[PDB]
Amino acid sequence: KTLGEVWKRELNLLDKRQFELYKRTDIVEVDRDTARRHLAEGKVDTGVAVSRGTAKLRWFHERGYVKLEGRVIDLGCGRGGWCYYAAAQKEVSGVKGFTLGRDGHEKPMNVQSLGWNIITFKDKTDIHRLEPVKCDTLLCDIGESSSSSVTEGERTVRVLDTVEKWLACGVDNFCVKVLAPYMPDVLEKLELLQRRFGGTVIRNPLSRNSTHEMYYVSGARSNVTFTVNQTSRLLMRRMRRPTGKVTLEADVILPIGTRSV
Ligand SMILES: Nc1ncnc2c1ncn2[C@@H]1O[C@H](CSCC[C@H](N)C(=O)O)[C@@H](O)[C@H]1O
Repeated sequence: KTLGEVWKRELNLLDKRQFELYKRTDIVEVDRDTARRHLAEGKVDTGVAVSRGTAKLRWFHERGYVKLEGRVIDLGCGRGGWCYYAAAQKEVSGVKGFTLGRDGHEKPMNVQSLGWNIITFKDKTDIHRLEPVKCDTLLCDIGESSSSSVTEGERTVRVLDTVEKWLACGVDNFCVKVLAPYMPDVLEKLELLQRRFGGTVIRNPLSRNSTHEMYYVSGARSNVTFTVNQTSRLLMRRMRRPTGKVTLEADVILPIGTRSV
C-alpha cells in the first residue's frame, strides 16, 4: 500500500523497451569508457575505478553523508570500488573488504590506485555468517533486486539484521545499501536503527530508476518516512515521462601508488 509498493507494481508492468528507457530517465551516469578500456588492457597504474561503485561512494563522501575514517570494513565489496575509494583517503588507516566472489559473484579486482597496499580483500565469504569485527567506518553495498516486493523486503531486512550486529560493536561512520526502503517492515527497522545509531536514508543520484535503493548513512538525520516517499514520488514521475534522458559525468580518477612511511 505504500507509494513504493505501488511503484514496484507499475515497474513490473513495463515491457523490455519501456524498462530500458525508464531505468535511465533523468539519472546521472559516469562515463565508464576509459576505465573499461584500461582494465581490459590490464593497466593498474592509471587510477581508474574498478566499478561504478567508486563514483557512488564518492558522491556520499564529498558532501558529508559519510565520513571515511580509520579502520574501514566493506561488506559485499565485489570488485572493490568502495575499498579503493576509501583506501585513497588520508583519514583512512586500513581497509578490509569481504565478498562472496564465487559462483558468478564478482571477485575483488587488483589495481594499484592510491593506498591499494592498505587493503585486505577476502573472497569466498558470506558476510551474514562473518563474525563482526571492530572498525570505525562500516560500509555495506548488498541488496539483490527482485520483481517481488515481498522478496526485496526480505532481502533488505536480512541485510539490516546483519548490519545491526556490526553497528552494535560501536562504529563512528556507516553507509549501508537499503534495497527496499519502501517496504513497511523496513521503514520500521530504519526508524528503530535511527533511534539507536542515528543517521538516515539518502537517495544517490547515480542509482537507476529501476531500483528504489537508498543508503542508510551516518552523516545526516531526517524523517525516514518522509524522505523515502519523496523518492517514491520522484520515481513515479519519471515512469510517467520515460524520456531515457541521461546526464553524463566524468568518472572518478584516483591518485596512484602505495601509501608508505
Ligand atoms: N552474503 C554475501 N556475502 C558477501 N558478499 C555478498 C553477499 N551477497 C552479495 N554479495 C556481494 O556483494 C556485492 C554487491 S555489489 C558491490 C559493489 C562495490 N560497492 C563496488 O564499489 O564495486 C556483489 O559482489 C555480491 O556478490
